[PDB]
Order: sequence, then C-alpha cells, then structure tokens
Amino acid sequence: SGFRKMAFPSGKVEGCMVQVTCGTTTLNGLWLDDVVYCPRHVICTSEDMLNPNYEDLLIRKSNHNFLVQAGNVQLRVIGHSMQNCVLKLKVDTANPKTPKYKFVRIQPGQTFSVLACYNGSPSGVYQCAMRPNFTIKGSFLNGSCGSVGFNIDYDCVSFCYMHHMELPTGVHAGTDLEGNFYGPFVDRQTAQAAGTDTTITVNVLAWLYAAVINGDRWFLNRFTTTLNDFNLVAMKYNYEPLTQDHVDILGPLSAQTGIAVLDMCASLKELLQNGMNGRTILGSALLEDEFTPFDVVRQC
Amino acid sequence: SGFRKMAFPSGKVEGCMVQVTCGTTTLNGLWLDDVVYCPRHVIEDMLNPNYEDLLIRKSNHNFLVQANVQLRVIGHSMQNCVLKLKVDTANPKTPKYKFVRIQPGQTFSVLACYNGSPSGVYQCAMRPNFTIKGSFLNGSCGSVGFNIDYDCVSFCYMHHMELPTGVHAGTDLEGNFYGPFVDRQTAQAAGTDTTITVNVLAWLYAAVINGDRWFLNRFTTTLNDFNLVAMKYNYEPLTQDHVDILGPLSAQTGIAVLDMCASLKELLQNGMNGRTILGSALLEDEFTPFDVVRQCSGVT
Ligand SMILES: O=C1CN(Cc2ccc(F)cc2)C(=O)N1c1cncc2ccccc12
Repeated sequence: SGFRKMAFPSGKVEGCMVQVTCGTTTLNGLWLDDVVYCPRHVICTSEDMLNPNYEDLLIRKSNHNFLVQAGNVQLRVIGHSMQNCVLKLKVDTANPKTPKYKFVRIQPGQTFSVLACYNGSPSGVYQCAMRPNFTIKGSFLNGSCGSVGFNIDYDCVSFCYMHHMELPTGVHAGTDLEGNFYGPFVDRQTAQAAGTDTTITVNVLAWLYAAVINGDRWFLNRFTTTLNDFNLVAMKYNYEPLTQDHVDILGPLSAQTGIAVLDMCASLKELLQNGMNGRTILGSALLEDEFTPFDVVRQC
Repeated sequence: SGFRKMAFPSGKVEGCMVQVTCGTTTLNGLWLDDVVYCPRHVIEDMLNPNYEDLLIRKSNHNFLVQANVQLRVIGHSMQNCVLKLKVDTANPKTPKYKFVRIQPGQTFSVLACYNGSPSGVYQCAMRPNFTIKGSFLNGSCGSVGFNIDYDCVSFCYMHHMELPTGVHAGTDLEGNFYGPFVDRQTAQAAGTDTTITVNVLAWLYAAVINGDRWFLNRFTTTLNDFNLVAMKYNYEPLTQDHVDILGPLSAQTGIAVLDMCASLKELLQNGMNGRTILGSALLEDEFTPFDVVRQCSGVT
C-alpha cells in the first residue's frame, strides 16, 4: 500500500545528458546515436533575446562554434541543423549508452518524469504533469534549459519534453523533441502569459479510485450524477470538463472497485462542496490532480 | 523557481538490482562487488522462524539469482537481518558507495523494484517512529533507499515488510532494523508518529524563498515557549542544534529562527486560515534543511 508521486528510473536518461556551449551560453543537451538535441536559443546573445532571427544566427555559425562536452569527452560537431525550436548537432560518435527510444508529443494531463540537469549534470528527478494550460509546475533554476521529460515502457524511453524557459508566474514552458512548443509560447524574451490553469478532472477521479483501492471510502456518498450535471458543477471550481473518453478510460478502475464512474463523480462534487473537514486523502489535504489512470493502475 | 519532492538520479543504483529466488519466494537483491544483498526472510516458516537453522538447510543452488544472466551462487551468509549471497562474478556496474544509517528526520530516495526490475523512484523521510510511508506492493522486498553526495551512493535502507497500517519497515544495509520491529509474522504496530519540526521550519524558509510570505509575523518567541506548544501538537522538540542548522536559511532570508517558530506556533493554533504554502495545505516535514538548500541552488 501507500501512494507516492513516483518517477521513472532516470538511468537510461542520465546516460544521454551532455553539455552544449555556444559563446558565453551553456545549457544541457540530449545525446542519442550521433545527434545531440538541445534548445536553439543557445546560439543567442543577451541583445538577441527580444527578437532573435534564428535562421540568420545559425547561418553565421560553423560546426566548431559548438562546444559539446559529454562528461569528460569533447564531442566533435560535424554538422548542425535546426528543427523548429531544437538545434540538432551531428557528431562523429554515436552514443553507446543510447537506449531504445521514441519521440512522443503528449496531451495535457499526461504525466512524465523530469531529469533536472545543470551543466550536463543530473541534479534530481521528479514527476509532474502537463497542466491544461500547457505549462508545467517544475523545479528549475537558471541553467536547467535542455533538461528533458520522459516515460519508460518496457526498457523503451518515450521522450516527450525539453525545457526552454521560465515564465513570470514562476512556471515553465518547453517543447516536444521535434522542437514544437506545448502551448502558445515562443523562444523569445518578450512578455508571455500562462493561460488560466485548471484542475485535471479525470486525474482527480483516478486519485480518488486509488484512495479507495488503498482502503479509504469516507468521501463516498449514496448519490450519482449525469455527466453533464457533474461538469456544470466542476467548472465552477475551475475543473477541466470530463468527456466520454475520460469515462471510458476510467472503466478499468471502476470495474476493479465496483464504483461507477458517475458515482465517483458524485463523491467529487461533494468533496468540492464540503472541503475535507480536517481529514486527508492519501496524505493530501488538497485534491490531487497529477496522477493519470495509467499511473494509478501501475502503482496499485 | 518551483519546489518539488525531488529524488536523486537513480542510474548508479539501477545497475545493482537483481532477482533472487529461494524455493517459492521471489524478491529483489542489491548486487555490489561479488555479493548479492537481500532480506533474510527469502528463506509456515514466517510464523516462528529460527533463521540460523532455516539457512543451514539451504544450499547455494537453492538461490536462483538472475541479473538475462543467471549468477552462480558460490556462498551464502547472513548479517543481522540481511542475507549476503556470494556470486562468482563481480558486478562491473558497481558504483562508489557506502552503507550508512540515518536518523529519523533525515530523507533519502527509494528505488522500488519487482522481480529485479527497477520500477520507480521516490523521495521520502524516515519518520520519528522509524517507519516509512512508502509505496510498495507484493514483491517489493529488497528495494533499497539511498542518498548521493559528490559521486558516492550512500545506501541507507532495505525494504522487508508492510505494517498493518500501510506504512513500511526495513533495515539499514547491515541488517539492523529501523524502529522496534522484527522480520516475522506477528502483530506489529508503529508508535505514535510525530512531525519533524526542523523540516517544517526549513520548508517554511523554502516558501519565503519562493515568494510565500503571508505566514510571517513581527513577533518573536522563546525556544521554551515554542517547545511547550510543540508538545501539545505532537511536534518534535526543537533543539538548539536544530536552530544552528537553520542558520544558512536564516541568513539567506533574513528571518530569525525564533521568529519563524512564532510564525509556525501561530500556524499550529490558528491553522492556515484557508491558505496554502508551496502548493500544499499541510505543513510538510519531508524536506530537510540541506534538502532545501540543495534544491534552491542546483547541486548536481
Ligand atoms: O536558463 C534560463 C534562460 N532563460 C532565459 C530565456 C530562455 C529561453 C528563451 F526562449 C527566452 C529567455 C530562462 O528563463 N531560464 C530558466 C529556465 N528555467 C528556470 C529558470 C529559473 C530562473 C531563471 C531562469 C530560468
């Protein structure tokens, strides 16, 4: 029993973290086979950041302007190209530590692990979700750009996030591994606004099912609800709408616990109305939205 | 910015996990140099076991140790509550490591495993009652807890059982239990837990670092007056040592520790008056002072 915000083992990713220096800028890169991936704003100066033109800064770069250091080794760059907001550095060594991997673009509410690195050096791993506003609530100091986020599935790594910047509100924005941002952000130091964040409803339901699986039922009630009546209440608490897809996705947890999805939805409406009255659910005094149905099944 | 429950990267430790099977039971082991460490209860028996005589009756080839490869067991001995299985080949992925024993209130990372395959990593504290609120299921026995410091893995915990309240019990890597527990099927309960006061005060400091400031107050208290409120709320007494340890964060933020106790003494009586701190509605006690520093400064 017990329930933790549990990350994936970071070792397959630890072996791909390199350092990439351009001019006076240093960030982290991701070494797979003979391609090093990193965010393109490593080619930027302090005057650039308001309105850089990256095609024009890259054309001015030769292979040997890119200091790539894999731990002790200095990798020789034999080629550079750009794909959206990620720079791809070709090098003369395939990375022997290269795992089985895929690049995947996730949908908001998906969870993944983050390997925070500074100077190509892993500092720590943690779990988080893509917020519905395509932001992530991370732990990121200056210099963490290039840290990646991932899932592992039977020794195959699914890379899904590269870290590019911190927003004024304190949260973080980034891109998939084909360099396309999540959300409406750009790699530019101009005014940029995180959208209105909202609770991931289908995740909170999953977390409540986990709490039942672990043996607490104190929050259940004798009521049910319609999908539409539930959503009309949830939205007044800034919760994400629940769709039929979500309900289908929860089917396995409902079958395991014998609580209908729409009955679990009724519990949530009452939780939102009453609060928790001095109690806790799986050690949280707030309702927890960073666990997906897959997560709950994996851990339980 | 941000603040998360952050685990050490787990790559050095992943390479040390193997599968160990004696008869019907399978659990995990830790492979270091030419020895495989795993709990001694891998050998009706759990009711009233005499472990010296149960091990007498076993022979090297009773222990099927899978790393794809089967390791040949060439010897078996026991140290306190851990079985040491000698193998023919030394683990070439053996990190630099120590075995250490931590005190309650100290934190560490757990790398949970099943049939020798690493499944997840999370961060957690050793409770004042010497238990761990972890996330383990059937087959997780043998999972290890560690810290890392400047390239050296410090192993501190190995998992044996789950107690009937859902919390977990285990030993240091020399087989000495944490807390007043035994590896045997009887009724065993944990004691009245308390809250790690200094880890709450460190986490309040981390809140001030990240902008949260509403809980401070102009006033001041005495360690005497504070510890009189602490006992009332099942908080650990705050020592003179504890205050010094908070020195660095009382410097960095310019809030004296006895002031912060006033802020916390008020949080204990009046509650948080419908607010949160660092995204939690609970006072968090699983971040040590050094944990706070190490995260808000980016050591790698
Ligand atoms: O390292 C960097 C560099 N930078 C500037 C920038 C990067 C990309 C752009 F497209 C535009 C601007 C930035 O915001 N970070 C950070 C990334 N994450 C967390 C941080 C916390 C504190 C300070 C910086 C943080």
